Amino acid sequence: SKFQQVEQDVKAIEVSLSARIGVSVLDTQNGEYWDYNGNQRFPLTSTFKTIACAKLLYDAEQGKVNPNSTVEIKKADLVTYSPVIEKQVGQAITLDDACFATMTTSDNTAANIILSAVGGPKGVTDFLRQIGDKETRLDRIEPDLNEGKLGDLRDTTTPKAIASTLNKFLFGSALSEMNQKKLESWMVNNQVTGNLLRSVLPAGWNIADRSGAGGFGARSITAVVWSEHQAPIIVSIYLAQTQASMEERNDAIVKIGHSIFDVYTS
Amino acid sequence: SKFQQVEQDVKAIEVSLSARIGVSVLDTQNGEYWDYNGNQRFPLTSTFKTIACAKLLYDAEQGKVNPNSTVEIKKADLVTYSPVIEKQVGQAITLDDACFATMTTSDNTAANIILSAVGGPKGVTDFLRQIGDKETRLDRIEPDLNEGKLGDLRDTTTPKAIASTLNKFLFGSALSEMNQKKLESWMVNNQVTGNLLRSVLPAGWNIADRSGAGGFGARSITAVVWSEHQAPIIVSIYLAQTQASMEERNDAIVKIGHSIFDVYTS
Repeated sequence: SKFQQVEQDVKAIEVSLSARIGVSVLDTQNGEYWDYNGNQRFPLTSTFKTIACAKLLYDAEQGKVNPNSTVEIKKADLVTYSPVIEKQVGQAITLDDACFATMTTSDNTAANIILSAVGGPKGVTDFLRQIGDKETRLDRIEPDLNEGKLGDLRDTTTPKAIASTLNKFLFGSALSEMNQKKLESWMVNNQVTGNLLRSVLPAGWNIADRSGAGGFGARSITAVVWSEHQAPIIVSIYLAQTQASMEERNDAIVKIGHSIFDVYTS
Repeated sequence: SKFQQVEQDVKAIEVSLSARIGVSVLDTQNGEYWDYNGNQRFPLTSTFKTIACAKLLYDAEQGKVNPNSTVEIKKADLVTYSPVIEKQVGQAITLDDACFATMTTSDNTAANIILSAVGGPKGVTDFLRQIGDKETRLDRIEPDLNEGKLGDLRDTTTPKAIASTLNKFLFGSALSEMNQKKLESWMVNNQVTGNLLRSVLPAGWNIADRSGAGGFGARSITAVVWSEHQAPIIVSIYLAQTQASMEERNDAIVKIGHSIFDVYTS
């Protein structure tokens, strides 16, 4: 009812882009929550990277791996779109650095590194199960995980499932406060999402975010927004199976974000 | 020779993406300059926005229009991807604000506003002619200027021509120092290009940039980079007529940028 307008904006976009669109919104202050197609499956694309760097930090707390330990970059390890790591062939990087890279620029080689240090796609999925995400699953590394094929279960989440997961990572007790704060910073210091929700963020609000794009037009973001008076709100927006232009898909996300934000500013 | 490697990276990309790629690089300290297909035509897409906000500032210096004067946003004026302006239907905006918006987020409605206050696509083209750009031309407003059709002359530049234009705007005398500094800031405070040259910028270097995407896979950036020891270098990269994914096109730009940057750091 509160989110009626959001719903109409979503329905319009779903028509104009001939797409599948999924949205979920969690208000942490009270326990209000809203979804459109919140149970449908969409490809994670790069929205997954949050989960693997939350694993790294968790697994470090348990003493199973050192984030100041360095991996060595070989030319043949490189995949499409690795700005940070392609500058460093024949140098070593701290996993800590590699998470900074993949969370802030979405460097894909850096993501593959992080994945190898936390038990692969199966490690990430097991982890999700242990915090009580029952839907989200990683199955492949970069770049094939972006394939985004219809009816393919691999590398998918639901808007609601990942919104809950992100809720628990940042505000639940799975992680130490310091490590929650680190993960927050990675997401707050994201450099590659100014064209999405940040571009419609109310003045003075904060935002921690992670976005995704891939195949058959998949486009998504998962974000936390908060402010002096507004307790954390978790937003999860996934598009898929569209031929819209990236620009059209980005436009869809900032319209939906603005409606969502409007709910909480009037 | 110095740029041999850059050239090989460009040739590779041109093959892998089955694309037309154009590059131009101006070193302002000495007068060195380099291009690949630097005379070929490519669509401006959003790389044009710089020219129209340089017009606004120039035309203000001449007393022909006030940048603290406000236009009124009507719902029916809105075009695809206008984050700032869609937040403000039934409010007024200073042209100054509208340039900030279109230069920092690439809001398209804001660009159309700026265009209407500087004599339209014909005003922009006349202006380019008067600073001695003979190739660059704007012919349409948003969004049709992004059409990027083969052999279409409208809304095109050459890598070299726009690189020279940007050179003159920032470092020539067409504009007052204060207004050069304003235009610099608009470009320095660009929020929507972290995934391009910024993601491979050498530590401590500065960057002022404006990027573009549109039709039949057009992708471009025009940027100035400088530092304590490195005098301004102007970079102009244009891709066109490709079916590559946005991610592939972004990857192409950061590879080429890194080669270019490498020239000047070893």
